[PDB]
Parts: sequence; structure tokens; C-alpha cells
Amino acid sequence: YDIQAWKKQCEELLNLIFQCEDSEPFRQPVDLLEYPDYRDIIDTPMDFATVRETLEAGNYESPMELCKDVRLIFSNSKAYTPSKRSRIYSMSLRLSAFFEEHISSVLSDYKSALRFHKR
Ligand SMILES: CCOC(=O)N1CCOCC1
Repeated sequence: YDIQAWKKQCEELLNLIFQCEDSEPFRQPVDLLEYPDYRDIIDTPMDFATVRETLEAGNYESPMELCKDVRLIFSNSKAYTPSKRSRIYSMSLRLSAFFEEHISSVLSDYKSALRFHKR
């Protein structure tokens, strides 16, 4: 029932994601010199360094907000991919599966702690 525990749990999950080779295309903002039309397709860029910095700045109130930004990294990859078989998009799918598998208990524990707090 610790309402604050999600933050360190998210820091540790971000550390695992940064060690994962599949996260390399998503660690920093997409380079517009490499992908000149990126902002014509993607309205809201997102990357894991921005998520980590937002968390460390104390600018997430809950793990649901962090989860919405991580999911935006994956939906941006899906929206920008020219093919469902592209290398970078395939890396995003594996990374998304790993993220979803690990964030599920973080979200459940937070929501349970908050319900206990408001009982
Ligand atoms: C295949 C889809 O492409 C992406 O997801 N990108 C990762 C971020 O930088 C641009 C390329």
C-alpha cells in the first residue's frame, strides 16, 4: 500500500530498458536530419530519455502518466513505419511486450495503494 513505490519501480524498469539492445532507436529523440519528414507524420515525439528526465524531475504524478508516454514511443514507431516488417518497428514490438509485462504489477500496486488510501 505504498503510494510512492511506483517511482523507484519505474526507474529500475527504465534502467532495464536502456540495457536492452531493442531500445537503441528509442533512447533519444528521433533525428530530423536522418528522418526529414518525421514531424509531418508524428505530432508528439517521445523517447526514453525524455521519459526518464520527466520522472527524475518529479513531473509524473502517477505511473499511468509514465505508461501513456512510453506507449506513445511505440505508437509513434507504428505510425512512422513504412512496413510492419521494418527493423525498427520490429524492435518496438519486442520492447513493448517487455515493457507491458513489467509495468502491469507497477500499475496494479499503485492503484491498489491509492484505493487503500481512499478507503
Ligand atoms: C520503423 C519505425 O521507425 C521508428 O520507429 N523510428 C524510431 C525513431 O526514429 C525514427 C525511426
